Amino acid sequence: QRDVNVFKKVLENIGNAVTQFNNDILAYTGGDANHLIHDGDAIIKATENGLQELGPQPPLSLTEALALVGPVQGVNKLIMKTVDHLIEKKGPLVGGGYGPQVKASLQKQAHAAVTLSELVSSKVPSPLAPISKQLSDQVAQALQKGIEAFSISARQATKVKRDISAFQKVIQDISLAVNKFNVDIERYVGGDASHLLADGNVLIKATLDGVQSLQNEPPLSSMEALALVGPVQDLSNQILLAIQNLIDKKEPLVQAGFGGKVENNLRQQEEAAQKLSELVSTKVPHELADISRQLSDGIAAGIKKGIDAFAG
Amino acid sequence: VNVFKKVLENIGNAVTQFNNDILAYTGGDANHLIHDGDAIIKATENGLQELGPQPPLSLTEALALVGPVQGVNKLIMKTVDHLIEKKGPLVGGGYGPQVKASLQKQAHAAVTLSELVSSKVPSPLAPISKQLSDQVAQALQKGIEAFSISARQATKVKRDISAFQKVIQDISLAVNKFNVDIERYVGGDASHLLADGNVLIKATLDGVQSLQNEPPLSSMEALALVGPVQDLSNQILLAIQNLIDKKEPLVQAGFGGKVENNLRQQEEAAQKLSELVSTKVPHELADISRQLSDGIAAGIKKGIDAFAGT
Ligand code: NI
Ligand code: NI
Repeated sequence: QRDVNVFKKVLENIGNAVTQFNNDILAYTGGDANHLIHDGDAIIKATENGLQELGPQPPLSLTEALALVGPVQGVNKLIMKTVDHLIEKKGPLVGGGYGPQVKASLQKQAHAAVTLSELVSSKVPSPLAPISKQLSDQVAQALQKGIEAFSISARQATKVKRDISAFQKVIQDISLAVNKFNVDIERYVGGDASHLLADGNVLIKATLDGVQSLQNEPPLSSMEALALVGPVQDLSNQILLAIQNLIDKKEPLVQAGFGGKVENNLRQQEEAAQKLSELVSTKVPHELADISRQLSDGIAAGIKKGIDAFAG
Repeated sequence: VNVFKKVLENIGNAVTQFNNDILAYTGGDANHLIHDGDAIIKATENGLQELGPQPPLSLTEALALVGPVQGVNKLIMKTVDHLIEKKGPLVGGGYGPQVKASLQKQAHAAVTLSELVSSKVPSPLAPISKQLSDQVAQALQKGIEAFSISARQATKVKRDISAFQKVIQDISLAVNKFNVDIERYVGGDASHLLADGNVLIKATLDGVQSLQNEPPLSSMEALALVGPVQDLSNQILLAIQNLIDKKEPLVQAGFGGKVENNLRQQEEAAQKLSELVSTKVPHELADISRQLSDGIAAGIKKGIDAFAGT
């Protein structure tokens, strides 16, 4: 009947929102993270809009509830996935400056979601309540796991690691192989073509070697995988994040009384950055100057804030 | 006088747009560039239609119209240069004949325009005008003949891009080293953190020192450190294209069978690799990985078809 097909609709909408959020998260390599926040807000709003429309709905039938089991489960899993994705892209957002906002958003979501769950209990019949409660728990707990991880940073240390060194090496080799003959032919006009053939063979061999190499190597995590695809960006993000972390742990380093030591170090770092960024600005092209500035400036400015925080 | 000036301005704008487009183009779909070129050509043509009926300029009028023409020409030259610089990726994509055609068309139109303009200017300023025209046309040719058939501009293999890589990697290591310790630390002695910071600073300094005497980096040369995955792909495609092009005279020399087998082997290798790669990709990147890999495999296939039994 139509009485059931409104809650269902709401659920679907929520799921869609969640999916959108997930997509956004996936997209976000770094930089401006307003969009993600906006998405989160939208999702929250959508969730809220459920409460307003589900409040006056009647008590469901025994057989009606079981049709509604699948939709909920589907939603919950999706939500969990989204949360996981968000967690995965913790660092860059943090670096950008967007950790408090995100934390807030998650909390808000939890608060809304919890409310929704509470509401839904009284609409379902009382013998399905065990399932429903469990489902709710699965959601809320999951949400918390994100929220908790984005808010205290207790055991949150991002494991420094890179067997990205060997993938990179392989890539380099491949490039060399290509450029090795990609000249040879380009040069070639006629006569014996033995050389070209040899080059091709060599390239093939190289490729084979590369394949062999990446046989036992593990998968690549998306934030970790952007190291090799997006090499400089990752570095930038990880610098920013580091800076943010440092800023965060000012209070209890001032408490331990290292503050002066810290400040000097920060200053030194800033100086180094200035030195490097100047040199860099010399080595860039027509086209890529603007972006180069954009990163460097961000870095320098990021440093500055930290310095301000920890000076004296 | 106004109308001609306006036309010139429009042309300049078009050229600028084209240049911008070229700059943007990392590779992939290159339709847009072609479209831009076409538009530019059209614009140029539209000059002829509006400048034909214009009267003969005065002695004093011509000299005001010297500085704008010059500005235009330089811009055009720059655009051409930029286009040339982004030769390889376009070629790889498959867009080399079209581009060549476009350039030729532009030259033809531009030439016509130049011819037209001679008769509107007075005859004692013709020495300058002709020179200006020549500057353009020659420049255009440099890319146009610049752009088809090959065997002259062979991008030299160059990989000082190593040192930069090393530097960046080092920096990353330094950062990720601190950014772990900091994360860990709750309080107490903070010496360690300070030490880490110092180390990082030192590393940075070293990096700076390193890239002191190293040269500039050319845009396409430079997109190898920022988009390594993509540069490799493009260079591969380009290479394949080149190979395809030089089938005729390798069939003429009669290596064709040898070539074909080699191609097949290469294809096989690609297939092998691309499968493995498909295992190591994540949530989000799979799609792109497919997109490149598929392109590569398909690219190979065409070449194979071309050179099989020939
Ligand atoms: Ni996942
Ligand atoms: Ni230039």
